[PDB]
Amino acid sequence: SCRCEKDEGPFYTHLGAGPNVAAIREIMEERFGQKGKAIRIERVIYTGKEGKSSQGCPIAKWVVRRSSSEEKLLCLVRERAGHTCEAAVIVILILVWEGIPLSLADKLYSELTETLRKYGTLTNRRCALNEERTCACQGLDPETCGASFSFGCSWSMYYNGCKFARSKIPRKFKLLGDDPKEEEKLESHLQNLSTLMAPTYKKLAPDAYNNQIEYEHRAPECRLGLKEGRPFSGVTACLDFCAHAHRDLHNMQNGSTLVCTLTREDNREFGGKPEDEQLHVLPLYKVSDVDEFGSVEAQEEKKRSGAIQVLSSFRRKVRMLAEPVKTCRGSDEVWSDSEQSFLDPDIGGVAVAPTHGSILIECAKRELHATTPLKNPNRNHPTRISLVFYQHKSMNEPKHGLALWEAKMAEKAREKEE
DNA sequence: ACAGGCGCCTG
DNA sequence: ACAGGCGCCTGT
Ligand SMILES: O=C(O)CNC(=O)C(=O)O
Ligand SMILES: [Mn+2]
Ligand SMILES: [Zn+2]
Ligand SMILES: [Zn+2]
Ligand SMILES: [Zn+2]
Repeated sequence: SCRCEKDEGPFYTHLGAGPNVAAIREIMEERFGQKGKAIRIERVIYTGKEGKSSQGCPIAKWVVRRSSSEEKLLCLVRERAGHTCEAAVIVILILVWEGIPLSLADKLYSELTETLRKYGTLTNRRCALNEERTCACQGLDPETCGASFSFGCSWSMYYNGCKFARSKIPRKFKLLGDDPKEEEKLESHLQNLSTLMAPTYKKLAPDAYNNQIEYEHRAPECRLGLKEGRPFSGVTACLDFCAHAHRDLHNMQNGSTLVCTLTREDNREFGGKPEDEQLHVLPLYKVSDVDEFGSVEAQEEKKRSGAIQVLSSFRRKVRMLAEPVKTCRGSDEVWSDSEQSFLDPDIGGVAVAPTHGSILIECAKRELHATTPLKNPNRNHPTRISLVFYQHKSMNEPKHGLALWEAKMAEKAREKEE
């Protein structure tokens, strides 16, 4: 749509686009309803060189941290190299520091932990391990190791639609065994949160939100939420889960992912130093040498203030499995280094530090992203809980696509009698 | 090409 | 507890 594209980064506008960074501020000021220092914009440069440890596990090289209590909205923008059009600068990440009420976040942290640690059924995903399938970033204790728990509806290759095509009364929030009371409590928590987060999605990313509500009245059984405007279809809970570098390839194109962060009780004040902390990382990006307004000194001031933490290399002892985890059916200590990624200035690794009750928005299908491993993961008392709300592709059929499935296999009855 | 996935169903 | 069915698409 311009006469100015390959490895400039993925191109999309449904989070926000404009001719320059100043135009982005006008948009974000109009969306959020405030002006000035409440909105913070950081320029990030796409390099395409993935930051990773010597074992291939997520690392951060720069940490964007909330500057002050006056900073309410954080926006990461990408200036597409060599573009002078009206989409030369696009938005790739939005972070509402004060996303949900803190009493709700305090309450959700303990309830989801206690429910999921006891009755939760673990969902094994590809990003749970590094590429050699031998890391131990989640921890090796099966009772305490970090884990992913997915709920709602999901896309299925066997139906090219919702996985509940053959499910009479599907259990969107299934827990171990058959405990309807406990599943109802978990359902109410995540349904209330989907309901609360929906208007925030619409306010700050209206174009992407509008794309996810297009077929709301055609396939309501594949949507979450209890009020009009239901952009989410599935939700995943991540308890001390180290998501290795990945894209969420099942998500619907031109959509986005909303992540609500809940943190351990030792990491709930602004001016505090927690014992451990999980970060959300964009491995293909470096930070700019300049701030939103084009000042080098403002960027250098943020680095010395801590608003942009410039990390250095590390060498830590980690565990590596003696046998890779099998696709579909002991250990030894090893040094994991990071010096190689820090010696190359163009190797990426821009992270944000999500706070208790914050809400993060990003197009997780297009942008490579990851979460750092915890020093001592423990899903019974996790450092970080992330609730990831998304809508998968081909989720626009009523009743989980039941009518299309039995119509497809009714065609087999016609082919059978031949 | 092609390995491998935020699966659930009947029997 | 199990076996076997239903098969799409993306990064590379
Ligand atoms: O937890 C986060 O911040 C990001 N989570 C994911 O990307 C995921 O679970 O797929
Ligand atoms: Mn993800
Ligand atoms: Zn790992
Ligand atoms: Zn252009
Ligand atoms: Zn469904």
